[PDB]
Amino acid sequence: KVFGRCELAAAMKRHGLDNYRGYSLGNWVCAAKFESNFNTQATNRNTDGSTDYGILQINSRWWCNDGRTPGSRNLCNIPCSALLSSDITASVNCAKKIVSDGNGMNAWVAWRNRCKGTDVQAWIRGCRL
Ligand SMILES: CC(=O)N[C@@H]1[C@@H](O)[C@H](O[C@@H]2O[C@H](CO)[C@@H](O[C@@H]3O[C@H](CO)[C@@H](O)[C@H](O)[C@H]3NC(C)=O)[C@H](O)[C@H]2NC(C)=O)[C@@H](CO)O[C@H]1O
Ligand code: NA
Repeated sequence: KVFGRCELAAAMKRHGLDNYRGYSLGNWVCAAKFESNFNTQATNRNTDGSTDYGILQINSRWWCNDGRTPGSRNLCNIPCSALLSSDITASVNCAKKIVSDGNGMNAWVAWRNRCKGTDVQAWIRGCRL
């Protein structure tokens, strides 16, 4: 499913991402926009052999199990396919775990390079939130 900007903003807020670990909702919408283009089915292979899954491109080296990343952890205890559902619940629970692991949202390269320090509030503009 390709979310609309405000549809994803409302889903993320309902799942408690608004202000989680101090990151305002616009940060999460911006991160998803540039990580997956709001596409829950986005998958992207890394050169180290891990894969990024879902709307927030969660990596299989550390967070989910996809069975093809030798030496990988599954700290969110979840199949990576569960991060692709039209329901973003699982991706959000795992992102909460990720952002609390030590480097915050710098875990998302697109967030660090494209969202960090910018006017992320623009991303929730117009949403009936
Ligand atoms: C959204 C996503 O999946 N992003 C991936 C990143 O999570 C990943 O970065 C590496 O993540 C692990 C887990 O967060 C980092 O480990 C932690 O390191 C810090 C110190 O920097 C320490 O506090 C923690 O103890 C330690 N946790 C564990 C469980 O060991 C690791 O350092 C991150 N690497 C870098 C370069 O920042 C990267 C790389 O796999 O991929 C993203 O896609
Ligand atoms: Na794994």
